[PDB]
Amino acid sequence: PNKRIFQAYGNAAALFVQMGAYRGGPTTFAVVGLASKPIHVFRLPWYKCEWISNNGSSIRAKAYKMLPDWGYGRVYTVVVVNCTFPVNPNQDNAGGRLMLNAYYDESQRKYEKFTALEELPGSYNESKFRPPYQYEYLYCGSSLYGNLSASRFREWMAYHAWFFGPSSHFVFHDAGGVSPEVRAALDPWVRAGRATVQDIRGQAEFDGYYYNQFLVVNDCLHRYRYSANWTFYFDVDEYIYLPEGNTLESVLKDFSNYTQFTIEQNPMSSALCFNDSTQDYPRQWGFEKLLFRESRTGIRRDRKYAIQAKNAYATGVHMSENVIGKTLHQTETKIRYYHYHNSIQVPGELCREFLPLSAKNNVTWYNGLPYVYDDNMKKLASTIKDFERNTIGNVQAYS
Amino acid sequence: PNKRIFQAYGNAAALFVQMGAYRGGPTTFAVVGLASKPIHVFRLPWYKCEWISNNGSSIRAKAYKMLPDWGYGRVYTVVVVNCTFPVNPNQDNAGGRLMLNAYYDESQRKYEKFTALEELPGSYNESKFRPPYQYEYLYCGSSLYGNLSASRFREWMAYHAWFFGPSSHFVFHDAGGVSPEVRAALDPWVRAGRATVQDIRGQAEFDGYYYNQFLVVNDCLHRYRYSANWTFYFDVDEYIYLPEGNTLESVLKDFSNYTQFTIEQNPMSSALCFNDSTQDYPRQWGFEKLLFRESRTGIRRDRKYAIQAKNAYATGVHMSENVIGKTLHQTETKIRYYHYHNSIQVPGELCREFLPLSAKNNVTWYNGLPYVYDDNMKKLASTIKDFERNTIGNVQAYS
Ligand SMILES: *[C@@H]1O[C@H](CO)[C@@H](O[C@@H]2O[C@H](CO)[C@@H](O[C@@H]3O[C@H](CO[C@H]4O[C@H](CO)[C@@H](O)[C@H](O)[C@@H]4O)[C@@H](O)[C@H](O[C@H]4O[C@H](CO)[C@@H](O)[C@H](O)[C@@H]4O[C@H]4O[C@H](CO)[C@@H](O)[C@H](O)[C@@H]4O[C@H]4O[C@H](CO)[C@@H](O)[C@H](O)[C@@H]4O)[C@@H]3O)[C@H](O)[C@H]2NC(C)=O)[C@H](O)[C@H]1NC(C)=O
Ligand SMILES: *[C@@H]1O[C@H](CO)[C@@H](O[C@@H]2O[C@H](CO)[C@@H](O[C@@H]3O[C@H](CO[C@H]4O[C@H](CO)[C@@H](O)[C@H](O)[C@@H]4O)[C@@H](O)[C@H](O[C@H]4O[C@H](CO)[C@@H](O)[C@H](O)[C@@H]4O[C@H]4O[C@H](CO)[C@@H](O)[C@H](O)[C@@H]4O[C@H]4O[C@H](CO)[C@@H](O)[C@H](O)[C@@H]4O)[C@@H]3O)[C@H](O)[C@H]2NC(C)=O)[C@H](O)[C@H]1NC(C)=O
Ligand SMILES: *[C@@H]1O[C@H](CO)[C@@H](O[C@@H]2O[C@H](CO)[C@@H](O)[C@H](O)[C@H]2NC(C)=O)[C@H](O)[C@H]1NC(C)=O
Ligand SMILES: *[C@@H]1O[C@H](CO)[C@@H](O)[C@H](O)[C@H]1NC(C)=O
Ligand SMILES: *[C@@H]1O[C@H](CO)[C@@H](O)[C@H](O)[C@H]1NC(C)=O
Ligand SMILES: *[C@@H]1O[C@H](CO)[C@@H](O)[C@H](O)[C@H]1NC(C)=O
Ligand SMILES: *[C@@H]1O[C@H](CO)[C@@H](O)[C@H](O)[C@H]1NC(C)=O
Ligand SMILES: *[C@@H]1O[C@H](CO)[C@@H](O)[C@H](O)[C@H]1NC(C)=O
Ligand SMILES: *[C@@H]1O[C@H](CO)[C@@H](O)[C@H](O)[C@H]1NC(C)=O
Ligand SMILES: [Mn+2]
Ligand SMILES: [Mn+2]
Repeated sequence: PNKRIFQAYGNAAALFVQMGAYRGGPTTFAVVGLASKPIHVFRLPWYKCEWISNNGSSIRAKAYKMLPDWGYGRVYTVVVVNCTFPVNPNQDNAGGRLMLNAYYDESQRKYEKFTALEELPGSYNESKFRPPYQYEYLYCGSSLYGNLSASRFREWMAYHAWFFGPSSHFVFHDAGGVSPEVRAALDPWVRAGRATVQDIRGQAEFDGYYYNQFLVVNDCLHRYRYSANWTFYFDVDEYIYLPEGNTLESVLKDFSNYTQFTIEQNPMSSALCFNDSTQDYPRQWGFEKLLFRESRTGIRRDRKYAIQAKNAYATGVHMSENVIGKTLHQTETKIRYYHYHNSIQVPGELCREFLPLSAKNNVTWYNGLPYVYDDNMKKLASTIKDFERNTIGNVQAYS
Repeated sequence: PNKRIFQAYGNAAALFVQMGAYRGGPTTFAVVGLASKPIHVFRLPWYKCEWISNNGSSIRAKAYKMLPDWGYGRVYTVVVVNCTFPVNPNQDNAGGRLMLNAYYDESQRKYEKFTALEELPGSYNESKFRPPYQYEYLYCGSSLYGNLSASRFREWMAYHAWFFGPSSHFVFHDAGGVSPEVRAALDPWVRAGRATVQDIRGQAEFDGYYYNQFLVVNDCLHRYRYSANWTFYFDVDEYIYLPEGNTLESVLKDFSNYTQFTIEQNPMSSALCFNDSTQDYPRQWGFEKLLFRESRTGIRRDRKYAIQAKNAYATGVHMSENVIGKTLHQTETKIRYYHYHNSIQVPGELCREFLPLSAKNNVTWYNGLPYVYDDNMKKLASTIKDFERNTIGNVQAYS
């Protein structure tokens, strides 16, 4: 009769979207994902962790979350959910399953209870929670999307496989940017077991509902938490450099006590080149031809960083506020990165202007900004192209 | 394998929660309900409307929403969706249904389509949108919650059936506040066809997630759009008064060219009576005993209002911001309402602090505020108590 029903439709925001769950220790696990944040009502607790072994019983875990993203301006906010136990709930190894009880608020009493990961009988090995690990170094790619130049990927990979050396791996996160031509440029390296391309294209369901680059670096953290002593975070338009008088290990022992440290930026124009009738720029590598560096006395610029994934719990895109140990922001003239800005989505020849010969010595001004000469990367170009041969061969060898 | 699964559970916000849907004219409809307000994402449209005729032919309307509440500070926001067609979509009276689409954002990828109302064959009556209407006056009560005094419903109901005359109807909204004691006080007026009690007790599922009173007033505005010439919004601790020399018709004809007019408040103390042994307080009505109006001047206080719902599109709790035609605020000279504030929950006797007869003529102080003797309402007590007896019989005594 006058009985007013209320009819709810749709799911404007789910409570928790689980992308990955990873064991991050004998006692502590991880669930990286997305959280809708509440409005005007609590959420104590946000989550709860269990472990249901095949023995039937169950133990409770201490559950605390972090918001290593902004935390406003998106429907969801990236959440890292920490489940630490007093005892390893499965070195019994009779099987087990990680639960997660996710609560809307403190007043209503229905919830969501699901499985985050499962461990089958006889699938555990502590020996890889301790040295040795797979690699010394592991590169964490961004969420790849857009129209991306395969030539940059070939050049970036050849360079950084040489930089990080033989015991390094590169992880990439295809969210649509890994075109067939990009693939063909990763193809040599994944054949060699040096690169991994995860398909995160199912992400299109939440595109715009959370911070895409935060979620990727939180998962790459725990999916490969013990895979390498160091885990680097930067983009394929960034190239790690070292002013001369530095080995990668000679800069690593000096930083051996710091679990995370920043890298300062060499912002390079992606258009400035030299006017030269004899330089055949269409067959020069990107960093070999863009020789002009935004060279300004101390203006705060973007960072990247590395981190001992063993000793962290969440991170951001420029550094971590979720670690144990101290950070080293003082790594300026000791390790750098070259950042060719807006070069990867550029279709065609990067050399889109031509400076006079004089620019090599004098400070030239472009787009209201000044630039200088910097052939530090140019100098390394023939070492790389030669290392490319001895590692994967020609790229007219795919490989 | 490394193909990642974005797996989502729970629902922390429906995209739309329908409370009601009504025809507001030969060509126009309104859906009243709750909406989940977006974040960062473009949402345009929020909605669109179609009419699907019984024989399969469709016709979409132009749809626009209105947000009568504040539009921030809650998981949900009150929304009135207006659908207007280029023709009566059920002209031939063959029947059909009003369909509504709710969008999550602009990618317009996923969407929610659902039936808002249905009109059975032959059911469309064009004379219900032409005078005469069912009542002259219609009252829209607020959302009733808490422990309410049945004795006040008796008194308020008696007064206002008298005040509005026979050609008026009263709509109450039961959100848990209508107790069995309150039901019996309303019962003779329900049996007399003068009062309706709607059961809105479902809104407690979403309680704390939107603005409760903003939902009731819009729904009542549209469910009764053409039931009456004037719709009055006020609470049952509030009594419309004509500073006399003014019949209600005479007042309303002076305002007939205005789509809505507001009404200023006489604040009355709910804890304050004569110290008098000749008076028999437990058997006198509230407005008969509480004779002291707060007398501070130039104090802006909440207002109430009346409205010609036929010329209004959405409303609020103190007036509408969505009408055609003008609005009148200088009504102090001929219509007011007495507000017995914090009088409706009070269990037991309202007379709780007593004053000498020197308060009839001086200015009384209590709790920092001043008060003056006002007997306009008490003068009408014996007239109401009669009127009650003549209209609903011998209600029994003692409040
Ligand atoms: C969820 O949250 C919980 C809690 O919030 C997380 O659990 C915590 O995780 C922490 C990091 O994983 C962990 O802290 C580490 O514990 C290690 C093991 O501890 C055992 O040994 C130490 C003695 O070393 C005992 O005191 C302890 O009781 C245990 O028996 C430690 O080894 C770690 O110490 C190192 O890091 C700290 C912090 O920077 C340094 O101050 C310290 O000096 C150690 O530094 C060495 O290692 C770092 C890099 O790891 C180097 O930078 C440094 O130069 C040192 O390197 C030398 O030493 C190593 C040997 O470690 C040697 O091999 C190398 O060659 C060098 O010579 C660290 O303290 C918490 O205990 C743990 N708490 C709980 C309750 O679980 C959980 O992880 C979260 N989950 C997720 C998924 O994130
Ligand atoms: C969804 O939204 C849409 C819009 O976004 C809503 O649609 C709009 O709804 C409006 C409200 O009804 C409507 O406006 C009214 O239209 C009435 C019908 O107009 C038709 O006849 C006239 C001929 O004069 C044509 O010009 C017109 O185009 C149509 O053919 C009008 O009659 C209404 O006018 C009255 O109100 C306005 C505004 O106050 C006055 O300016 C005007 O003078 C009229 O005033 C008389 O009536 C009011 C009370 O209604 C009195 O206050 C006033 O004193 C006058 O009273 C004398 O006259 C009346 C006869 O009208 C008589 O009974 C009385 O005794 C007095 O002698 C008004 O303008 C929009 O046209 C309409 N637009 C569209 C595009 O749809 C829709 O409702 C929404 N739906 C929902 C569900 O919310
Ligand atoms: C609502 O107001 C309308 C408009 O004034 C009333 O209808 C008018 O009534 C008078 C007197 O009975 C007639 O002379 C007019 O011709 C009517 N107008 C129209 C357009 O028909 C109506 O009486 C009021 N509604 C109710 C229920 O009383
Ligand atoms: C890539 O190019 C296509 C067509 O040229 C365009 O539609 C698309 O928006 C581009 N993507 C980006 C990220 O610019
Ligand atoms: C570059 O040099 C060529 C010939 O050497 C000349 O025609 C041209 O004007 C110079 N400048 C630019 C911007 O091409
Ligand atoms: C190494 O780091 C620890 C913090 O984990 C700090 O207490 C200690 O002083 C550091 N040692 C040196 C030599 O900097
Ligand atoms: C009604 O009374 C009960 C106890 O008598 C109390 O718990 C509740 O809060 C009261 N309601 C209101 C609205 O105060
Ligand atoms: C009211 O009057 C009575 C007797 O007239 C007196 O005893 C009492 O103190 C007065 N005040 C109150 C609050 O009852
Ligand atoms: C009546 O209302 C209309 C607005 O709808 C206004 O234009 C007109 O001036 C008003 N008439 C009087 C006499 O106030
Ligand atoms: Mn960049
Ligand atoms: Mn009140």
